[PDB]
Amino acid sequence: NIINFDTSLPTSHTYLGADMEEFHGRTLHDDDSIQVIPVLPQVMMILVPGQTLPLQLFHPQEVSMVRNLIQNDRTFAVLAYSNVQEREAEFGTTAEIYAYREEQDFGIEIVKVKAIGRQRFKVLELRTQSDGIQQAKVQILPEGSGDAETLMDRIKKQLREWDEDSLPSNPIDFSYWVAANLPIDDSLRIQLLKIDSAIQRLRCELDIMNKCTSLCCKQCQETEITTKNEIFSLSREGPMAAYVNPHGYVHEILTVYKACNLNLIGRPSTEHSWFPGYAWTVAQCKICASHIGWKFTATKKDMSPQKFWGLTRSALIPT
Ligand SMILES: O=C1C[C@]2(CCN(S(=O)(=O)NC3CCN(CCNC(=O)c4cccc(-c5cn6cc(C(=O)NC7CCC7)ccc6n5)c4)CC3)C2)C(=O)N1
Ligand SMILES: [Zn+2]
Repeated sequence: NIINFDTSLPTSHTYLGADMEEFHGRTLHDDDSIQVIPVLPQVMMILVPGQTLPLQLFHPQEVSMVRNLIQNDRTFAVLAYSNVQEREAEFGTTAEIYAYREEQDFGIEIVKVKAIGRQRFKVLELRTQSDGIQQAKVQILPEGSGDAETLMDRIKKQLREWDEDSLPSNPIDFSYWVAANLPIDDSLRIQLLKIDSAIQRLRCELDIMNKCTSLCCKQCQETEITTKNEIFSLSREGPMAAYVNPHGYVHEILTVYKACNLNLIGRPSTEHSWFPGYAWTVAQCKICASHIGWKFTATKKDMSPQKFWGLTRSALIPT
């Protein structure tokens, strides 16, 4: 309930690298325009405009694609797969690289990037080259706003009950902040993205956060892991942010203060820690033993909070 922590520290993704080449030029595709944007193969998430996405690529094809993209408009396509295994996606969001680093070592050539969601699109064609790089023929969607600040002042009211402003004031920007930080599942995330007007998004987004109770283990159905009132915001991105592990896997985690039915595996560690100053420990379900997230404990008595949890969306479902 008290915070001694640079909340703007997790957004920097210091674990990735000390200093990376920043990029300031901004590409924004005109409304209803048809573009050919390449797709990163391993990324399997629902990206929201403004959501930051970190990446660590080791395959020579991914390195060759992003090395090429850096010299151009630095924009790749993140599809919102309707079925993950079937590669079936009809919508998606563009991602613009704003940070980049070329590290060798480990015998391989690596590229670490930090992208951010820009604009949604409707997929027209999804064609794969002979090498393997997937290219997407997409149609940029238009961004409608509207006059309904009462809806924003109602979202902000229930948001502050679960955690104690500094939120976006733009009705459009705030509509996507809510879409990226609410503990909703993928199917609901797509419904928010398919919505065109911010008024519909904000009016809809009000409808779910009243029907959202608690989060339970996916493999277990009825194992209450945390409630909608334990949400803690330790980052400027909010209570929901994406972080990449040493292997390159992106985890969309949620920061909560109290969690139940969780077993910690081993002793705390500070290696590659996503929250500088804290140590991590693998948290597992008590019954089914499926990985739920990580327990973060402070390494100093001067900082606060002393403990919190970061659980991934892929292991939890609302109930
Ligand atoms: O603050 C933060 C938070 C964290 C801290 C670190 N994480 S974590 O995501 O890395 N680890 C978590 C914990 C492990 N997983 C749950 C349990 N295991 C499983 O279910 C499971 C099932 C089947 C296969 C495997 C598996 C593990 N293997 C490791 C290697 C490898 O090369 N090992 C060497 C290099 C290190 C020695 C190779 C093959 C491989 N197969 C595992 C979930 C991921 C995030 C961070 O990075 N920063
Ligand atoms: Zn379980």
